[PDB]
Amino acid sequence: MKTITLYLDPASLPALNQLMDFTQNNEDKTHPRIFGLSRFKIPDNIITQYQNIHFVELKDNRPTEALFTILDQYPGNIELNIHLNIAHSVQLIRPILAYRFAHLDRVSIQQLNLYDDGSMEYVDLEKEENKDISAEIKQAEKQLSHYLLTGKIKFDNPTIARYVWQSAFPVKYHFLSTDYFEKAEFLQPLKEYLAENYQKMDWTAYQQLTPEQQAFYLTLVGFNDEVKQSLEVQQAKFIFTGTTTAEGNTDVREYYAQQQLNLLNHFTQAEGDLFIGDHYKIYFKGHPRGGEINDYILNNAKNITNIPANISFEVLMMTGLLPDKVGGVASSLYFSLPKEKISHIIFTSNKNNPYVKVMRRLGIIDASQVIFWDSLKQL
Ligand SMILES: Nc1ccn([C@@H]2O[C@H](COP(=O)(O)O)[C@@H](O)[C@H]2O)c(=O)n1
Repeated sequence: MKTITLYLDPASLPALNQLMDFTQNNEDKTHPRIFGLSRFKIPDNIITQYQNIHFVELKDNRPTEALFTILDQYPGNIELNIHLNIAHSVQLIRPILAYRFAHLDRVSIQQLNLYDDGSMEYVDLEKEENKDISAEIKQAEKQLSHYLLTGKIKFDNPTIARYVWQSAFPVKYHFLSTDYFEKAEFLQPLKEYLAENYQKMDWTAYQQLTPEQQAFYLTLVGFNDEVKQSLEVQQAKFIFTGTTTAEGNTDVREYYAQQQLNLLNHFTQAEGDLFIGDHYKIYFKGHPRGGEINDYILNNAKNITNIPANISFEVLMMTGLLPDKVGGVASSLYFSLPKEKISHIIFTSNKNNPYVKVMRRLGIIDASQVIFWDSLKQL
């Protein structure tokens, strides 16, 4: 029959990983592909090279009904190769299962490849610390069965349910942190349950690509020559990393912008609590979804080189263009950054802190008192 590959992610990290998958399998120009990556626009010059390449919008963390129109274009027997965001897996696959129900004779799920949204999955797991994990797993598999058979969603534990897909399909999990699963003792039952169905995100994949594929990849993630050259300068560098929010909208978005600018000053100003030194060239790597928050930094800071917000930080690691130091608000990017390059990681207020616990458990931060940006004086 025929295999159809779907790349779905409303966030950044899973999409970054999925674009690598696309690059590795980019030779086949006719393999049907459906892209549902909210934060990525595949360049037109690349699209034209492929046939049976489709695009679908995501709304409320699930592909829209426009997905059914695409699938109807393949009348034969089709096996779905689905790539998903782990945190949002249940909703992202919802429309796919609904379609399958109506075309049970020709539509089947071939396999699932799941990738971490980022720190979110770990913060969520951290909250399950006092649960009987072994029992939570059994209940989740049961409720997953109910979802697969009735199409209805009802999970007593939405978090653990994200990890019981193997009970229904061939699966492969790609974790931002395999250490968390080994260091969090309360999760031992889960680690054992997952058996050989997981691996850590492979950040060395880019280096294994051919010279042609690496350029294909760089084009997909937006890493142009101008940015590359700005990072090839000879001088110690410091990249300030931004964050974003979705809380209280406007008011909170403006609070975030102001606290982030103040944070930057604490790193770059001689009188700052986190002053890095004067020999560093300053760069700003804003959050992909920072929006007005990123603009606030550029409009109110000086002598700072902007690295387009849409360019995922990990790309610098892949290209071997990491700076000497990195500092900013807690982010998923710090999970794969070499410890020697960490300046300071600051946490946001606006409510024990689950995120703090996760990074401490992984040794990303030490036992010392954590810095929340609401405790930094206005410079
Ligand atoms: N300042 C930032 C913040 C996040 N990011 C990318 O977005 C992802 C998720 O980041 P957050 O955990 O900060 O939301 C990361 O894995 C990183 O790829 C970035 O490239 N630059």
